[PDB]
Amino acid sequence: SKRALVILAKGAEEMETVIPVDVMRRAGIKVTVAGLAGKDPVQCSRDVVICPDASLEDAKKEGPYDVVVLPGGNLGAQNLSESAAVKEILKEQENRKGLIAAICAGPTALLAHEIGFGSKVTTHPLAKDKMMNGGHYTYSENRVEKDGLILTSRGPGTSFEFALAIVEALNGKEVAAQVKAPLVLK
Repeated sequence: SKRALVILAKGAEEMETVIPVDVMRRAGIKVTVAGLAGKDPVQCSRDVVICPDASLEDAKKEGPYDVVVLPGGNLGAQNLSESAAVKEILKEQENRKGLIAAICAGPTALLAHEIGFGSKVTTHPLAKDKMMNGGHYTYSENRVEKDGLILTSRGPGTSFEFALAIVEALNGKEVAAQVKAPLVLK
């Protein structure tokens, strides 16, 4: 089975966390929800409290992962951006030619850690100016943007598309179609 690391920080957007975790698990991906600050429950941007599967410290020991997923959330992405541990995980994933996926404000952590410079990326419209500071990427308005091993998306309302793009990248178009079928997507 393919494996996914979802890094969960205080202030993460809980929809952008839960939709990818759930959709990936429907696809048969083994997902580890890893708490940035350890194993304790994480208060998300609208106060939903999610209990991680493991601390990031422990989850990094059980890698590598076929995808590292970064949810958004204003404070969540800021916490991801400030973490030396996240920087190392993202640098290693980039070096082993592994997929990195980030949604909404999540891609601004790629900028903070100098990941994937020169990629075509999207973000939430409100995060565009922060992501484009320094001209280190090319911007896209697409709801999901995949440029090689850098996969980005825009908002809670693109989370299903984002998650199914991860599933397609890891498990193929047929598995993604299977998972999509009962979701009643528009």
